[PDB]
Amino acid sequence: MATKKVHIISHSHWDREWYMAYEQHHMRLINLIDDLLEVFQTDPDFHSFHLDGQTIILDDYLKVRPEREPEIRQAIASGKLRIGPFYILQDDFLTSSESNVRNMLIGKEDCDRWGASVPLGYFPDTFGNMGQTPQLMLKAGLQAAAFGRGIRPTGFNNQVDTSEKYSSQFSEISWQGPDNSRILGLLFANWYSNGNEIPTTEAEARLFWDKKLADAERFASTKHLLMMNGCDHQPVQLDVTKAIALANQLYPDYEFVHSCFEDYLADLADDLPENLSTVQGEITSQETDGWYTLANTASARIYLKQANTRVSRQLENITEPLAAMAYEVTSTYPHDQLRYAWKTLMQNHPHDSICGCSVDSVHREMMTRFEKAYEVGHYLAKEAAKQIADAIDTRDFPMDSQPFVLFNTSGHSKTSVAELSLTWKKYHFGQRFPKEVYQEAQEYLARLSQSFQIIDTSGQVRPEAEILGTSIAFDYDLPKRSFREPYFAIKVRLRLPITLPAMSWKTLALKLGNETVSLYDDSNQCLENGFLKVMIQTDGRLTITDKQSGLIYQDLLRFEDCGDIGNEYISRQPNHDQPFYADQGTIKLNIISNTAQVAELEIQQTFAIPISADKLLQAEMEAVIDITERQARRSQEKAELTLTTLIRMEKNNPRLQFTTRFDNQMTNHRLRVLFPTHLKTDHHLADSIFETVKRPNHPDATFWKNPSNPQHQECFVSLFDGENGVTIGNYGLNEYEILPDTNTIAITLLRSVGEMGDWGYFPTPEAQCLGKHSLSYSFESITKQTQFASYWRAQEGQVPVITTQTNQHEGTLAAEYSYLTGTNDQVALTAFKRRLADNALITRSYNLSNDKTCDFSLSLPNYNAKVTNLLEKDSKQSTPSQLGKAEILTLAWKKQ
Amino acid sequence: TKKVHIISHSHWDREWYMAYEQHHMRLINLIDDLLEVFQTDPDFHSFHLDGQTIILDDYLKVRPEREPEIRQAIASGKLRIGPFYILQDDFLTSSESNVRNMLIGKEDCDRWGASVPLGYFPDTFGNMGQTPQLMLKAGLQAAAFGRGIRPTGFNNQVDTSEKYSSQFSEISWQGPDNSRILGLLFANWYSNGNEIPTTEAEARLFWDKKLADAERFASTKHLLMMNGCDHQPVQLDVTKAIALANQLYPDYEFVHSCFEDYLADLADDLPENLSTVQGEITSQETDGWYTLANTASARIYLKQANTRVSRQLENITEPLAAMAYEVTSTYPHDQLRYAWKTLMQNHPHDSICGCSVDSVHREMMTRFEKAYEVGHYLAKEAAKQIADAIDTRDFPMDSQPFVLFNTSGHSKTSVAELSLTWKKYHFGQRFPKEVYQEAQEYLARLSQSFQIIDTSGQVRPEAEILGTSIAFDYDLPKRSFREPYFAIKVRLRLPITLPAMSWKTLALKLGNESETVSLYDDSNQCLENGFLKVMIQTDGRLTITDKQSGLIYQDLLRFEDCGDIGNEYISRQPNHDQPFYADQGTIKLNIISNTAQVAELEIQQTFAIPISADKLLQAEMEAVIDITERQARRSQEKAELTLTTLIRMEKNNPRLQFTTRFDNQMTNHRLRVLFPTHLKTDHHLADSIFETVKRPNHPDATFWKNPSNPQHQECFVSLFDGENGVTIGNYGLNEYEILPDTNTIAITLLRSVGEMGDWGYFPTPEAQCLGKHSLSYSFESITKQTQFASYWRAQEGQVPVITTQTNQHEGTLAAEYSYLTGTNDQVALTAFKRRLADNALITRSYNLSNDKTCDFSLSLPNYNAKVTNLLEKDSKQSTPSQLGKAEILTLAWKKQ
Ligand SMILES: O[C@H]1[C@H]2[C@H](O)CCCN2C[C@H]1O
Ligand SMILES: O[C@H]1[C@H]2[C@H](O)CCCN2C[C@H]1O
Ligand SMILES: [Zn+2]
Ligand SMILES: [Zn+2]
Repeated sequence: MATKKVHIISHSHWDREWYMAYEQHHMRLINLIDDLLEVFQTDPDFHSFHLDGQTIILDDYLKVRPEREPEIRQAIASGKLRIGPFYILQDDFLTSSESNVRNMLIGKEDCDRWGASVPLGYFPDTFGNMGQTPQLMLKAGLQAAAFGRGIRPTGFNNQVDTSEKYSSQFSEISWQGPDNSRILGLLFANWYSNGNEIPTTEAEARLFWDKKLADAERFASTKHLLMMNGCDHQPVQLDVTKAIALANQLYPDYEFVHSCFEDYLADLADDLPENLSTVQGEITSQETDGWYTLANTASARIYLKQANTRVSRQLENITEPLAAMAYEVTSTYPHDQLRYAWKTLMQNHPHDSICGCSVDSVHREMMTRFEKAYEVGHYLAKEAAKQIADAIDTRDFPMDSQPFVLFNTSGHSKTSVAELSLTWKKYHFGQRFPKEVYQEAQEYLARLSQSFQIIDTSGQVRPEAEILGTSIAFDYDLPKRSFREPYFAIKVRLRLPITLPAMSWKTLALKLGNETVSLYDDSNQCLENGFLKVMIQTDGRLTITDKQSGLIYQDLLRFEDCGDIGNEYISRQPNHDQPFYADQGTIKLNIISNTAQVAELEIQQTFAIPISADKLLQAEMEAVIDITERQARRSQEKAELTLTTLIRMEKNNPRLQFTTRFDNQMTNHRLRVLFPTHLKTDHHLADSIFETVKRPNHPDATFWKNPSNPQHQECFVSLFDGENGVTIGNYGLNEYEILPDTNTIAITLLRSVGEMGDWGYFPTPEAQCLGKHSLSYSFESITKQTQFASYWRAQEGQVPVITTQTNQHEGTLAAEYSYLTGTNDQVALTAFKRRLADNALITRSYNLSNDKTCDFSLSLPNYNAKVTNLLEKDSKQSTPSQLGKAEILTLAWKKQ
Repeated sequence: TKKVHIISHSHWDREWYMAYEQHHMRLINLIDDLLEVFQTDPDFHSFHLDGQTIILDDYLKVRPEREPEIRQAIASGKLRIGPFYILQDDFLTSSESNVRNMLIGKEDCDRWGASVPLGYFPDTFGNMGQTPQLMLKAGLQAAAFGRGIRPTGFNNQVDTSEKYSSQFSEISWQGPDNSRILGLLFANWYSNGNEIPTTEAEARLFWDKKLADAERFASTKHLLMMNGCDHQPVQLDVTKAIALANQLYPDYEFVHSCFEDYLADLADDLPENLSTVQGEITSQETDGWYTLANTASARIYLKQANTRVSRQLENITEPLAAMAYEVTSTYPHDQLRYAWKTLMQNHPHDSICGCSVDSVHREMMTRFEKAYEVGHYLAKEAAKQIADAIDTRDFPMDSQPFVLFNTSGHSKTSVAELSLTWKKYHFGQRFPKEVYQEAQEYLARLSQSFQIIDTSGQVRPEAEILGTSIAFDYDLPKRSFREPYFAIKVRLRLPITLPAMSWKTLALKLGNESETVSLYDDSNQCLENGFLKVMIQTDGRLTITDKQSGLIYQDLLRFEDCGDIGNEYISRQPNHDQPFYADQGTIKLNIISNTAQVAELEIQQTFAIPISADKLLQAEMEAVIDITERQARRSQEKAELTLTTLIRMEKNNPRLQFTTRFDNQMTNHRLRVLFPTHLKTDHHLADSIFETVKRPNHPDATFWKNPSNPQHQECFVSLFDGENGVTIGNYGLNEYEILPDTNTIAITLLRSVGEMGDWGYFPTPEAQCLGKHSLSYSFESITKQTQFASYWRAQEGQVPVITTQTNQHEGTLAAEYSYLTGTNDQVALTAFKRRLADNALITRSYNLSNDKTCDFSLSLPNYNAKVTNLLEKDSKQSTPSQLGKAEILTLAWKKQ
């Protein structure tokens, strides 16, 4: 008799931490799971509960109630708890590429431990969805994803629009990625609360269902209607069975059933039509007014994004590759510790956490977690490096010298001027008064008449090296098999120009021995190497001439300070807000260093800016006035802000490095650095999750009302006209904007606000980011031939050369070694790790281009590869010789 | 003829000179090595795991799949665990904390299936006088410890004059209640047997000394060789070393042993000839430089935080949940265990002492916040659960009921500071601005005055309405979605006396709108109530007259700033250091409030102090110069420091409250507040662990070389001449000193230093405690008749009145109820909780006097008591009617 099937999926959308401290949310999670296990006993008809796609919920429950593991396990075995397949619900754009994979890796592992998994990608609330979601789902064994933002459902009764890229006829779509992967897209057309708090009395039930059924039927491509029975931190509906029974009694034409996503997916498999509308690539709310995309979360609490970048690089690009190589020597690899580090890092990856859009105490807690994960990574990295160095045959170095090993742990050649600190001698305390040992060390340094030099395996001096100084520093060793050993160390501080092949080490040595145009021209205020001529203008901005293309760019590196009367989600400049520019202040130049190899120049600007917003903003936040209606302005009172930017140019390096430093003592404002390119193109390229995504330089004027168009980036953003362009790299600076009049790249360096935003008034004075800041970003001028290299440089430039010391000894390893070969500028390396099951060396690479294929020729000598999925499960598929556009390739290498 | 017990161990400081995770990873290596050596060397007897069960939790957080292996190793005796959870600082943790360490430790040990029957205090900086009672009433007949007892040979005659010298390495330790335990002194430190050699020449050199070192103090033929040290790796070849020792010494029987076997052998052979040590062991008979007592003022913010969480759990969360159980039949055991483990992760000595590096203490702050929020959530729940079940129908429907709780063990008299929600204007589906405008209109229209009423509808005239406002707030219902609203808030102060562990229900209502002499006289500059006349001098110091005894104290409340060129363990005032005094600067008075019930007055002093230490300090720290040799001095450059002290006097309160506020921007200094008493007495009384310990006002002139004598306190310190005295209360201000020439009580408010100290140079810039501070402390003038009341006042004053609102409803509970009776001034209440096994209500009380017995009449209506030990296990013993001197009594109450 019934022609519709109404699926009721009981769920709770459980943001780990948000408007309250984690523990406040945590204790309410205990109540939820408690109510669930109790209801599973009292009401046998209660079908299942969907645990928000995140396995961390189970961990968080057991941390309080570990003795309830068997009851949890049984509930999962019978299907009453529906778990996974992710560990946390991330922000896509603000976590690293690898982090998006490791969320699935760890989630799957947790699911395997429990014995079940929901086969649905879960992005119910994500502030924009990465373009690579289809490939990431498929290659993690998932055929569908559910999401809530950025697609406007148009009626079935209205004719479709082909001009509108981000509209869909039905609540079900076909999502295609840049690599041509396709998945089922499941859109919460009526939000994930459409079936929240179903009534149990007739009159209320009728009013509820008359609306809800019509709202669902309007968008559904099939007879299966999706009713989501929950909301944010919603307690479980304990009388849902009775509510379903009433619904069935009132609407004989509708089959109301307590359901789960797996069953809903299976019913859609039978009845889904062939005319589903297609969505292409990233979904970032392009076709909206642009005021509620929440993209400004990218610049909320930038210090968080910086910490996240620090730890992500540490785990992905230092610790894992080092431990991956050390395995060849130790036959062991720290899986448990790495899992502990990744879990700790990813507790910062739920969207309200990483987005910086929670309360003050939440973000203070994240900082602790960042520190904890980093320390673990850092311990493991130092261990791996010593293990490798200890196995190197270092006997080409005379007894008078102190060997040390440098590592490039990135996937392309690394050319830099390495900044090093080496221990030359150790003066052990033993049983003596430390002051007397200190005096010995001082006396040694005073007797010293020789100069330090660096030598290679063939006894040749590296004349390019520069010794900066010697000093005495307390230090200590912590042996594996005995007590701590304190000592005063003679330390030699030096810089070393070096080019290290991809995934390589080279051993050199420090010794005593006997013992070119500077990059900066002092009379001309000019930095110049083989690639660039950088003139420092009297106002402090830069005129950069590319010495190979010939193109001149004036007025680069402009600092802009604007009011911000918004919140942690959304930036708003006040009415008739005029920018303050640092170049209009007082400018001082300072040479930090200047040689033929490296020059470091400081540009200091002092300019007065408003100290805060005026007294009106406080009244406007307290009353929860929408940010678009606010009449508050910047205060009339001003204070001097001093910006120092250190410019590092290196001799053989096309990438120009900047570090901008200041003490922020001002509230409700935003600081950006600007690079006007004036390049002739209507699009730009941005570093996204496993892709260089093409975006228009103008937002869509049909829909867009926000004067601003902030966008997300990982390591770089770029403009290219077909022959020439500019790549701006960053480190934890995830918000950029393109200013279309001039094609200016604007990088957000600081955003200070005083409140969370969203549903209420939640004061967050710490969101003002008072205190010292230091932001790193770079400029590179590009041609067709260097475009891709500029991309990997911005990526791998985030990772320092690693250094470790060891003595003269026999070893099984060569002094100079490349772990891999066959690198392509167009192929990025993001993972170099080992697999838990059998210790296979897992690599992951992706095509830096969305347009065209390239040759793939990655090779690890002594190893054979086979293709795996993102979760490191072998597939039958054979190793490709080429990457498809936007292909992500994961490989397991086994020692031959 | 001699038996040498080799106990392998590692002294594992959870976090110290490195970040926790750095130590954590090395712990994984320790346990890995142990499990491995259990498999490869069958002769390896056991390993003593530093007396702390947290080690096992920490290991399993990284390697959870190794739980079976751990359990097997524990079952066979190869791992010796517990009996504590952590190794605390005795003095710097709460009284209850010292019990809970054993409670949780026991629970952990019971779960694992074995326990070492030895209290473990290997490195504690001072041992609490109540150690024997605490050990016996926890099922322990012995404690091991390392500090504060000087062993004199059996060759030298035993000196009766020296309280803290022992003839042997074994003592009888006698508590203030006459409890005796076996004291096991590490006479040669817990490293005496570290790194035993495996070669003949080294072994003989080693054992000739070590055996003679032990034989010199051993009362029996049993020699204690502790095979380990701080963070010592396990000695993998110890079996070999023990076999070599046996081949070399036919006269000696070297065995790989454990503490249990060692104690069992001791019980046989111990002579009745052992020295007795009485009370606390704090290194009273040393030079006084290496007591490490100044750990009490290292990073005072930590101690404040610890106090906040300690009061939250002990005196708010548990007392409310214990009562709420009557209604819900449930009590949050798991949540509380989680709260306590989190809190106690901050209780290892190097943690709470603030003698670690900066990152360790940043992590502690997160842990404090986490523990606090769990407790705070549970308290608000319990209060709500109770209030929701009170019969509140006696109040009119146009009124707003609220319940006030006193959760302390005595009568609480204060002026409660309250903020009540009068009306809720819910957001519903409207724009917040419209709803806000409604709330503003209500207040604009409002013509009546707010009043407080009791059950009989009678107005409380002493209540003062301070003001009304609009504030965003929200409710989080148990069974539905969040509910935002704008609340009309009434801010008011309410004088009230609540009996011990009781509640009272009042109500807020509107109604129609004397004869009051204000507490402060603006002409006299005088604060005056029934108890004290407080004259503020022109220099800002205080002249307080006790209106009862007639005694006058001049020049009270002096602020003294001194140099500190020491470290986190030890304070050192530079050579010829001349203190700067706030009264010698610029003084300002500001009235904050002044009524018949309450007066709040602010004394502001602005004075110039040195901004730092001179440049020589840096050199001295770097070279690791001992603090007693440092020639560093305060800098010549000074800055202005502004202290604001808020004095609060209440009409019926004899205790005068102070809150000193300032922004610390100067380094290497100490700030104290002094109370000169000039009382004729040679001893003082300090709040210690379950005791009011008697201490001399003078350090021991025979031994003491340190110009200072800093001591530890919990909630108060007091001077009494036999008829009159002074009690100074504090909140997290755990360091005090008595200045003997004037009998001045000095409370340390700030101690700022730049390094950790101990075995090397570890810079700790955050130990300078830069930023905003707020320190709370109290003054009471006492007589014989009010002495003990001042102690529980200072204890219970740390705990606020709890407030919770509820609507008009029927209910099982009375509107006004006392949960206990039979309170006595001499009897403190420290625990009011429930017991896991059967939800029996657990009370703990102690005698506030070490001298005299007192009547004990504690009674819980509807309940019957039986005596338990500290760990809540029933004994056959019957409920005493008197408390013995310094007795701690734990009771379990069941409903009748
Ligand atoms: O994550 C929370 C919130 C985001 O912070 C902003 C948009 C709405 N979301 C609902 C909550 O789950
Ligand atoms: O706790 C460490 C340290 C203390 O912090 C101070 C002196 C004794 N040391 C032993 C170590 O374990
Ligand atoms: Zn969310
Ligand atoms: Zn220690």
